[PDB]
Amino acid sequence: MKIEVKESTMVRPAQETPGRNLWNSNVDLVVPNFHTPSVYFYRPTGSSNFFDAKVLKDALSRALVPFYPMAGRLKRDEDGRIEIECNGEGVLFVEAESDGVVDDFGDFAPTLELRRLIPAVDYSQGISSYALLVLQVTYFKCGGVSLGVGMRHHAADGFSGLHFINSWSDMARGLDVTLPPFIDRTLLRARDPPQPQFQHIEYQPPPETAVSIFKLTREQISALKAKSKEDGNTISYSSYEMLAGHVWRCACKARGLEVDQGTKLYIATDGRARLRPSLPPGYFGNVIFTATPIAIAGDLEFKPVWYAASKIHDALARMDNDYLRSALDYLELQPDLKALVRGAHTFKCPNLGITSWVRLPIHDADFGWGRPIFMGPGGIAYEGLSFILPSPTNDGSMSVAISLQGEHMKLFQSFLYDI
Amino acid sequence: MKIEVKESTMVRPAQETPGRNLWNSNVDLVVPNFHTPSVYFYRPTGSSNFFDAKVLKDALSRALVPFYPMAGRLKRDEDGRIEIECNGEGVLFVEAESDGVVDDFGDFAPTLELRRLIPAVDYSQGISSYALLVLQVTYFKCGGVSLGVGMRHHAADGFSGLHFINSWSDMARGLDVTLPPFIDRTLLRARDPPQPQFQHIEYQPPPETAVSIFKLTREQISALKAKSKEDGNTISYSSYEMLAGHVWRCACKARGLEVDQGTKLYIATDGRARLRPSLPPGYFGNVIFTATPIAIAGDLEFKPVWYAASKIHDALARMDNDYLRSALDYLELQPDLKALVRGAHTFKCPNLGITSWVRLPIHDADFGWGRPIFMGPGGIAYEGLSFILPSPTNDGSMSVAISLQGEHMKLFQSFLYDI
Repeated sequence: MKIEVKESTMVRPAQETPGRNLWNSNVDLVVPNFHTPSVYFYRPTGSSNFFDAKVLKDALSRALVPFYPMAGRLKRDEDGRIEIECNGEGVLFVEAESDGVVDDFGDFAPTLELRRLIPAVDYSQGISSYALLVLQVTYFKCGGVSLGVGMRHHAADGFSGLHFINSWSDMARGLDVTLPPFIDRTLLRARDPPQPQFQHIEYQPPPETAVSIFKLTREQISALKAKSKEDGNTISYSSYEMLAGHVWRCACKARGLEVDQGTKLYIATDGRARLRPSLPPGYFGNVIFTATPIAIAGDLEFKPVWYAASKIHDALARMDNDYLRSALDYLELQPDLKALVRGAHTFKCPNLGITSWVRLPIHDADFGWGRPIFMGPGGIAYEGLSFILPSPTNDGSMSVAISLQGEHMKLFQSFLYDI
Repeated sequence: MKIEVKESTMVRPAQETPGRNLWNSNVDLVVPNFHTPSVYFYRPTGSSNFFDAKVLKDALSRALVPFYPMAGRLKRDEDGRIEIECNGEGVLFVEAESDGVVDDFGDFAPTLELRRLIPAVDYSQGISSYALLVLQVTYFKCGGVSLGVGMRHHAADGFSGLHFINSWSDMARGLDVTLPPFIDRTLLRARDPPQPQFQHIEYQPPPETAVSIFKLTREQISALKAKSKEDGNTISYSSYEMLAGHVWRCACKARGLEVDQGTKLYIATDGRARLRPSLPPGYFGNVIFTATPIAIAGDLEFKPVWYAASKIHDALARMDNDYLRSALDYLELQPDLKALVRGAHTFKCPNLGITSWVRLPIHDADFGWGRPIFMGPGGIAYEGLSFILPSPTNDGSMSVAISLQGEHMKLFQSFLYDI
């Protein structure tokens, strides 16, 4: 069902904010143009002012005071490096309406259908033209509402963007920001001189699509974790390791790769706790590093799930302060950072990528009318990319959203639920 | 030219040696039946008693006193585990003669031709039948001599077998053993209870042939090491890392693997210095562990040699005391150790294996008539296996002995000398 635009506003900060050219660290620069957009769904409560646009716009405005750089624009320094000009220009807030309803979306799988709930940007007018944040509220025929979110990635990672949405929602409820952002990315300066200690494969470029979401209950996760006993393995891995291993292996098995073929899994990892000393709480920026375990598909399939899990485990444990400092230094010495961005090539078969939203507060956005019944990626831009979502109800379950070739999706599902 | 057997003797220790059932550690058990056999070549000196068989047999006899278990036989304990029965039965010493000459062997490449200089064993009569050590001295028409050596691997690794040959040669010169062997493999007991910390892929079984030797001078090794600067890499690797990387990559490139294909390199590594506390000097046994770096052939080829070198570097640095203790414990928990032996499957294309004799005293065997002009593997049992040899003259050069499919050998050579 078509989606009509009712109203559009460039929401500026509630009062004047200070100016500043906000320096971008190397991990702020090695990101795609835009974050994976996100979508929330809420159910009507009966209340007459359910998601009152005015209440929201004002709330947005007030939130953009402590989070001022979010109202900024991308510009370049003397050296061609990208920085955020804190000019207070603001964020785009769009009011839309649909003749269809919320159940029309079913399982909320991140198909193309969902992109229509986030606004489309003209990222073809120069880098200073467009907003860092676009927000869309869509009003539904059965009283339901979706909030849709697009954030240009140079502004911040998912952890920091969500810090902002959440704080916006607190403000709607007449609260102040519980934890004010700390704004200074120079804490991620490379060392001088830059002296890398590893090779960083994660950053060296290689020289009909279906999308689905599959729920796994608390009991299936638990059964799945228990497979760590198979063939007398004595080492326990976490639920995440086993489930991410299981996803990798199901993808390999369903894609039908040969025994002797290589598969790289790309894993996104939050540096916030790994760094020493650790960042200030509410650090506003990007802090995602990448672990890339590598395997022969023969091994992954023909060994128990715990093998795949063990590769994910090793790769992640390696991501300590030394590795991350080294990766900052590695990036410092590279001639062109945008050359190193992972495109549609990176995840095509036989490779894969997996992001976990499990530790993200994706469900804390209560604007005064309750928590969302779902929050998820609003569209998947590439085949071979998958997301893992905690339960909107804290009932131990988890979903796997993933895009593959449509041919592989039937076997993929078959193998996922073989527990 | 045919090789005729003149005389055969089962050389027992010079006097009575003590009895003992010598326990085998887990790394003593996860070895093939026989070591790669070795061959030495010496030039005539003019002396009338050049390699006098009698002088040698007596010397052997005297050496087998401190190294008594070498004169032993394999037997099994109550549990079916293999141990060495120290019964003094002795070592086979064979005297042969050839109508051909030493130059007939040319570059000394480990072809089938060289197997004929080591005696053939009847390893088809039960495990107590045959000797642990067989030695052959061949006398040549131009006055030259080859010593050929076969050692059943349960007895010891190359480091320990060479400790023995060398000590034998000292004794021929009327010297005693410079460093007496320490005999007790219980220093490599697994922990109780056994608690592995890693998965040990090295030990989990997968579920027309040419042989050549290529010399690389001190200057080519040196040029090759210098390639570590390419594309602004700031990390230096050793000569060994770069040359082993280079060998791996040349093999991949010459075999003509696809971009997306996996290649495992198997690397033999001496645990003697890595363990904490370190073994006693002259430790008599096996102490070889295995590092297995893994790659996509696309990356190896299409990146500079230093990438391949960096994988070998990481894999080797991981081999610390914790990893080795963990690998002992891993083996303790496995139901069948002979199941885990690397066969002809392990090294076939697209995989490879590389052993380095660079730190081995392969040239110290002077029996009173000088050091050998060559020492090397006397035959290569599998395609995909390669050896690296230090210079018989300490002139900085190194050779690469390797077996491949004959088709790949021409390109292999081409790519090896592209420096």
